[PDB]
Amino acid sequence: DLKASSLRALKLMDLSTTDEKVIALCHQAKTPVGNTAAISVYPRSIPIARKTLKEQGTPEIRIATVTNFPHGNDDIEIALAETRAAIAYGADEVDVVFPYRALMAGNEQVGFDLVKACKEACAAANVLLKVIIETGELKDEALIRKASEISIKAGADFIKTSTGRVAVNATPESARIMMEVIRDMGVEKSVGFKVTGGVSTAEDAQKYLAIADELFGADWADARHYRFSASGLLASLLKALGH
Ligand SMILES: *C/C=C/c1ccc([N+](=O)[O-])cc1
Repeated sequence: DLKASSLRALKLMDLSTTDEKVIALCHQAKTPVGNTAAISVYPRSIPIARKTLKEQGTPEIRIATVTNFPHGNDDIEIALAETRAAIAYGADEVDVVFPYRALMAGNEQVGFDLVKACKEACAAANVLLKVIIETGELKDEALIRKASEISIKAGADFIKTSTGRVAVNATPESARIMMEVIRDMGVEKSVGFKVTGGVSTAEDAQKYLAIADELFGADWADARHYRFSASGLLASLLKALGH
């Protein structure tokens, strides 16, 4: 049932694209069939987004942002400072980029320490931390699993495929691998999964949700455990739903 999956996917979106653009994003998040789970903006845009969401009567739409982004550099102090600033701006959620090049160079420890430091900041402010591992740069299945594992161990609240800023973003395969790690680690209660990119259409979204359904059961993928972001996806979902 494409309509049923499209509605579910819509309510799982972190919708992402000046003040005019932020304000328009917020408006777009309030759709005729429901609200997206969140909007995603740069940290500096959080205050104006919060005001806009409030003014339009959608205060429960979450505000997510990005730090250590999009590079995934291995400077913990910079990543942490950015994350504290995101929090101070008013983020509900911070999507931090894992130091994936460092892991490809054999340094697992800095990924652990970077995620942990950011998680600690987030948790003290009741902010969720997503960790972007950049599956499209890691490429290798074992590296995708290791990055996922290190992120979970360090306290990620979500593991996320991609920044959306490299040539290769989510695929069904990388999504499967990452959700298999959640399952294999036994952390499906505490750790969500987010697809970024590779999900252009309603039909695509249905497939991604089906993976989660098959691994965890059909009730698992609520907004605390599953999110989507991709250019064009909202329009495709709305079209499936007749808008
Ligand atoms: C995973 C989040 C990616 C992303 C890209 C761009 C923006 N933005 O335009 O604010 C937010 C989040």
